[PDB]
Amino acid sequence: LTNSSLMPTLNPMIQQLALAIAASWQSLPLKPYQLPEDLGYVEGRLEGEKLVIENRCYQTPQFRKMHLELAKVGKGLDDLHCVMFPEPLYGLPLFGCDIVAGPGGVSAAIADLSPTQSDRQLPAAYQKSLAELGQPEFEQQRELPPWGEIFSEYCLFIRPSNVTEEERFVQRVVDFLQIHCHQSIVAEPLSEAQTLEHRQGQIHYCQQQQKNDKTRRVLEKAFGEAWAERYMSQVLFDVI
Ligand SMILES: C=CC1=C(C)/C(=C/c2[nH]c(/C=C3N=C(/C=C4\NC(=O)C(C)=C4C=C)C(C)=C\3CCC(=O)O)c(CCC(=O)O)c2C)NC1=O
Repeated sequence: LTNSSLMPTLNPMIQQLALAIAASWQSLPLKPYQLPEDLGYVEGRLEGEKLVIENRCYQTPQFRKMHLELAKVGKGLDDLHCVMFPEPLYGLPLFGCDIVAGPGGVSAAIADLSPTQSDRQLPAAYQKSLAELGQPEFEQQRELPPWGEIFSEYCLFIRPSNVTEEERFVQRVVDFLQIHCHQSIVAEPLSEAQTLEHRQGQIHYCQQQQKNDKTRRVLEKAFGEAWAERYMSQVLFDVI
């Protein structure tokens, strides 16, 4: 991320989370993942503010697509988006996070390891490791929208209230990533029927995430409806 144009000007929590995600991935057996049109940086404006986006995307045998996206709208909204999309053959959950900030601080911080099983449960080893982290305390919890039924019982959705909480959230993401990368070492290829189950779960996750009209509006204001639909369905939440 040394080379990032956006990083120097992003919200400090976002910066730390980008660094933590990059550090988690850094020594993995990474290969490039070409986004549509081999997208990297993109900017657009219509009648209002400009939206700037920086994309990074990789893959490994266990992760179909590892997407880290940074964005800024004019000087007023920052976003970090990340999803690690699993290879269904290994049945790992989906790591994701979305962090939205403005000049007044972080408004929204979401992170999860989301299920892909038909029973909507995380694998047993994830349940146990997550539980052992304890229930974090956060003073300003936010209720997920209906489409957020896709998220696990361990999902975080907060407005951080102070620096202590920002740090606690970052540390929880670090802990999620650590559990996830360890479980990916001990995962084995699954049966054809299980693979199919996990693929279904990932498809559903993406279809539900596409219902987030707050994200869609940011994209639309800078690029328009058609661009935004392409971006959400082909770049952010591609349905396998
Ligand atoms: C260009 C990309 C991009 C932008 C611009 C973006 C914006 C964005 N996401 C938001 C919410 C949100 N975002 C999520 C969740 C997620 N969203 C994800 O992309 C992932 C991976 C998760 C979860 C793992 C949820 C649950 C909300 C709240 C939606 C609501 O309040 O209705 C909001 C509202 C913030 C608030 O209410 O304080 C905005 C503006 N998200 C993006 O990804």
